[PDB]
Amino acid sequence: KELSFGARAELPRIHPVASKLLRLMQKKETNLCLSADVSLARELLQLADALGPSICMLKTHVDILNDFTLDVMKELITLAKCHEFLIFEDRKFADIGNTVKKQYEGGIFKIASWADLVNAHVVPGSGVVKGLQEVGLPLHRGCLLIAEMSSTGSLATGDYTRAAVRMAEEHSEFVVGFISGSRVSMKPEFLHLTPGVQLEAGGDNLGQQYNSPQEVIGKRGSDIIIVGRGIISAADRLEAAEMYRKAAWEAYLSRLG
Amino acid sequence: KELSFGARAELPRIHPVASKLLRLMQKKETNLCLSADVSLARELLQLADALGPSICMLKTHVDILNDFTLDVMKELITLAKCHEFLIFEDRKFADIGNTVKKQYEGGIFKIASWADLVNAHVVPGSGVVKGLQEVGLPLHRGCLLIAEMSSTGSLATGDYTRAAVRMAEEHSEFVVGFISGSRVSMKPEFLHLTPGVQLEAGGDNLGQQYNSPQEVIGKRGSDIIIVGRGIISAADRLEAAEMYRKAAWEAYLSRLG
Ligand SMILES: *c1cc(=O)[nH]c(=O)n1[C@@H]1O[C@H](COP(=O)(O)O)[C@@H](O)[C@H]1O
Ligand SMILES: *c1cc(=O)[nH]c(=O)n1[C@@H]1O[C@H](COP(=O)(O)O)[C@@H](O)[C@H]1O
Repeated sequence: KELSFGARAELPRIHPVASKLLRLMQKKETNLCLSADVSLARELLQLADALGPSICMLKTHVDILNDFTLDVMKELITLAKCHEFLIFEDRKFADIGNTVKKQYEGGIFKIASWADLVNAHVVPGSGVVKGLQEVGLPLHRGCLLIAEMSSTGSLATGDYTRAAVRMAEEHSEFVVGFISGSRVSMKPEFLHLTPGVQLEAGGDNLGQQYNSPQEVIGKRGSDIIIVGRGIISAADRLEAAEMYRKAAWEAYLSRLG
Repeated sequence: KELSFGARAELPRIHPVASKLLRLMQKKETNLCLSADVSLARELLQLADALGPSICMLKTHVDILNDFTLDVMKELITLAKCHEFLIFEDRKFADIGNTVKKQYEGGIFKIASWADLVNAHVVPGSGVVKGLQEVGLPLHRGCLLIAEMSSTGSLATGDYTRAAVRMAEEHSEFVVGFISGSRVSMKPEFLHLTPGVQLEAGGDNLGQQYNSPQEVIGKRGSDIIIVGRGIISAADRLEAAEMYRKAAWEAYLSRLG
């Protein structure tokens, strides 16, 4: 039956990145991942600073930052360490192994130098995980596999989802869990991170679908909610982040018994 | 009955980007897309200039360029216009509509500002295309959908592939074709581009698989071969590009009549 985050952090087969994450989740009482979908470095950093105490993780799309530099990432690393959260680059790699290795290590972004976690789609087959790990393992990084998507018409279903779970099991030295809408694996060493979350049900006008923290954490058995616009679009993002943190945490407690 | 590229360029439902490409393929007698997988701007520009005459298209991975600036891309466009090839950014978009829109238009890369073509995975559902098209249509761009992949263990098969074809047909305003290992649609308005191509049998150690141009174009019915390492790793890249051009071109002619 259901183990606490602190207990999972001590599971035998647990990745040190997952263990570090589960520990600060337990310590800070948050299972909220902020999706910091903004185009300005000054806004990203002011969000990370102010909301840092409320979150276990900050999720970035650096390819959307109009003023990206590696110095912005350095300041973000300082905030992650000071407020205690992980940095997750939402790169959604979906290319052959030979290419994703360079996209993760190199270019302008040098994602691997600053991101604790990245994610990958499984559509290319396991070579995508093998390419990323050749870079990630040396650097003690973790990866999430996209077993399910939140958007209308997603093909990440059935046999596809099963393939994701299988691939994660075969590369558990590097893969720490899933992007999914539910619990897709019974193994408690794996983390389940769920995007497509807002307090009000609904969606956007480009196929995003939203479910509540209570539905996702409490009934669907996921671990962490990933929240973008639900927080970002509020006048007071701190208040918003706290609302989401409390909903996700209490749903987690109430799942625990 | 198969139409020539020049005849296809004139089909009533042809996309202007597809038309421009078909015309120059006929005019230059090339159906080779160079995959310019290099890490330096001068290397990209050098290959583009030297091999421009031999190719219909130059496929880029900007996110692997150590010294990207929009100035490099201006220089690239100059070569494209001079030697007459299309620029294809192999970004392989794989996220929700709202995000991809920003990844296509914005950030440091401003992909839509310079890429005649991009491609997208269909796994997120059709919102991925709707988001891209919001930026792509005003800028007169085209998109390819990834219907099949060249790598081992690929999940882009069966109903996934059929979903890709369906999505393309329903967004023909913007979608001009497929990344696939074979012909996936009988509609001659759609282009088929095939990566995983080398003259000799084999693969790499991260799940890539190679098939020959005669196999891919002649027997499987694709239009364009995408070749990276088979050209880039050769001592004489000009002679290597010419060998692939002549192979793909003859295979096309044989299939024709
Ligand atoms: C990625 C995968 C997925 O299945 N669903 C997603 O929404 N995403 C990314 O998560 C963020 C959600 O933001 P919001 O809808 O809460 O604003 C977003 O960054 C998207 O790229
Ligand atoms: C993308 C999709 C796919 O199914 N197969 C692919 O190989 N790619 C991309 O195409 C290029 C292949 O290069 P090479 O193996 O000929 O060197 C590469 O850029 C890869 O990202």
